[PDB]
Parts: sequence; C-alpha cells; structure tokens
Amino acid sequence: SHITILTLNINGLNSAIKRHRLASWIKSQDPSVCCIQETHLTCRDTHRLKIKGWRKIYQANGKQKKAGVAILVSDKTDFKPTKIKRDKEGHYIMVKGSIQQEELTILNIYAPNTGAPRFIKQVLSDLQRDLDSHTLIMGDFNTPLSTLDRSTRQKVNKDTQELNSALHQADLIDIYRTLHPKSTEYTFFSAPHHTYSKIDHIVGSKALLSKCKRTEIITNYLSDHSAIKLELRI
Ligand SMILES: NC[C@H]1CC[C@H](C(=O)O)CC1
Repeated sequence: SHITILTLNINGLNSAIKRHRLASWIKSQDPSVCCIQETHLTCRDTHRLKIKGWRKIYQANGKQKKAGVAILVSDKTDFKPTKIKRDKEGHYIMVKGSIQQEELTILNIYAPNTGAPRFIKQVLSDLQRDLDSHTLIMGDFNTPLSTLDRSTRQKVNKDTQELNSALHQADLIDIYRTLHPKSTEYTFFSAPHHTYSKIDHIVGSKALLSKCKRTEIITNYLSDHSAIKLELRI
C-alpha cells in the first residue's frame, strides 16, 4: 500500500553510456514510478530506452533530439494503464491507470525554458478533461511557483501567478510546498547570478494530500537537476 514516485530531468539519454548510468541510479532509488524529462530521444529512438526491472515504459517524443519524456513503472508495481496521451512535441505525457483498484493519473511535463508558466497553463487547459481528484503533475516546470522556490525570494511574475490560479481552480496544489511550507530546498543550482531555485515540482490533487507520507529532494551526480521523490499511501 506504499508506492514512491520519483521525478528527474536527466539531461539527455541519447548515448548508451548515459542510459546505463540512469538505470543504475533508478535501481538504487527503487521507485515504484519514475518520471523522466529531457530524454532528448526522437520518436524513432524511443525503443532505445530500456531499463531492467522497469519493463513498463511510456514515452512522448518530438521529431528532434530535444525535450522527450518518459514514465517508467516498476515490475513490482501493479499499474494497469487505461489512457495514455502523448505530446506530439515531446513536452508531456499523461498516463492514467490503477494500482490495486486505486485510480491514479500522472502527467509528466517538461516545460520549455521560454514562457514556462504560460505553457503549463495551456497544457492544463488542453487536458482539462483528463484531470481529476487523483492527479499528480510532476516534472521540470522550468519555473518557481512561489518566492520560497528561489534563493533570492524574488516575487513570481504575473504569468506564474496565473498558472497558480488555474491550478487552484482545478483543486491542484503544490504538494511539496504544502508538506514543507517554510523549506528552502532547491533543484537547480545554476540560476542567474550565482542563485538557486526549485524549478522541479510535484503538484497534485488536494484529495491526494491524505495519501502523501513524505517528499524528498535528492541531489545527485547524474544531472544538473535534483530529483524529487513522493511517498504515497494507496
Ligand atoms: N534554467 C531556467 C531556470 C532558471 C531559474 C529561473 C527562476 O528562478 O525564475 C527559471 C528557470
């Protein structure tokens, strides 16, 4: 009745060397479900991503070696998919399914560097029909959601404020920030002027809060992004 969901922008998987490296890290972390961003695999190279122990994999890829997302499910986890929706451009993938008769919807997103919060709000609208009370939206938003997400505590811009409102209209909350309202933890440590920011996020339905046992930010040597882990009581 416990599953862990892990998100990491992996910064490219095209080379077999990097794929082998990612696989070892996953084996260690032993997540039930893993959301990866920036695989950079074109839609004709998706078959390249194989990780022993995580046979169920769902990918979304554009026509070029940029963006690219994947959701990997552990062989030990009974996830039964019912709907998969893939971005033509490789910036998100949504998987709906059930674990032990419990519905879960996972939207893995990689937002672009330019116009990130507007882009996420658009995807929310495009998929408004697919969001529900058991929805997790995780990945590299390429934007803070509040001042505490930046070591500078710079006010978030109007667009971000709009994204935050669209999220609340759908009864979606920043799950990390809700469990850790005062924390100053970061996932990207090369922000502009020697600054740090939390641009990776785990957002989710308010009704999932009762199931959230723990979150953990996992700094690593694989990527220029730290991973985020969520422990969920199914
Ligand atoms: N690499 C882009 C990333 C830099 C931090 C920035 C911020 O803190 O607003 C937004 C996203």
